[PDB]
Amino acid sequence: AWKVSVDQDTCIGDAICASLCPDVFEMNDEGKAQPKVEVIEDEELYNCAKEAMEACPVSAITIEEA
Amino acid sequence: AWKVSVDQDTCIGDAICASLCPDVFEMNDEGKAQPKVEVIEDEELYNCAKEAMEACPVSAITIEEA
Ligand code: F3S
Ligand code: F3S
Ligand SMILES: [Co+3]
Ligand SMILES: [Co+3]
Ligand SMILES: [Co+3]
Ligand SMILES: [Co+3]
Repeated sequence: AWKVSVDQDTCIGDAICASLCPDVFEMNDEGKAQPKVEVIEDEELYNCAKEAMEACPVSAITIEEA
Repeated sequence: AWKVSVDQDTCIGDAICASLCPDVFEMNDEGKAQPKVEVIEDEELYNCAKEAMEACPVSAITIEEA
């Protein structure tokens, strides 16, 4: 499966990630992105998550595969 | 780009990873696997690293992308 993470230091609350993939990303109290789930198994959620990772203007998103 | 890592605690020195992807994995002095590279850009190397990750008997290998 997959695992998504957002570097809370890099993120600038652009929110383009939560826009493209609202099922995977959400805004926290610090006004930064944050993974919605701790695991992605569905191939479509993986597709928009990777779509978000590609869109983040500060490259705060990474995706791990196990 | 991709980044490979081996959990030093999980690894049991099966070495099937270095067998399949000898350009990515090597054995360290502690008898455990260790990525000999810090970044994979090439897709050929990416494939055998994903080949090894699925072959490792204790799931000590993970691949992250950015
Ligand atoms: S800046 Fe933060 S809010 Fe989303 S688009 Fe990049 S991870
Ligand atoms: S046990 Fe260690 S040596 Fe390779 S096959 Fe798994 S990472
Ligand atoms: Co909220
Ligand atoms: Co970019
Ligand atoms: Co040596
Ligand atoms: Co397995």
